Amino acid sequence: NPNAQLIEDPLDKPIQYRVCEKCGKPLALTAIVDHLENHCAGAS
Ligand SMILES: [Zn+2]
Repeated sequence: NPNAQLIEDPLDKPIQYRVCEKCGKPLALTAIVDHLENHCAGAS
């Protein structure tokens, strides 16, 4: 029986990244939304 055994749910999702043109930080597709929302124009 799996008492301490964990059958890990496969996360076969490579998350893509791009740097934010104005901030310069690498944004993953998972974080693009919250970053884009909270980011400031002129963030340096
Ligand atoms: Zn940004």
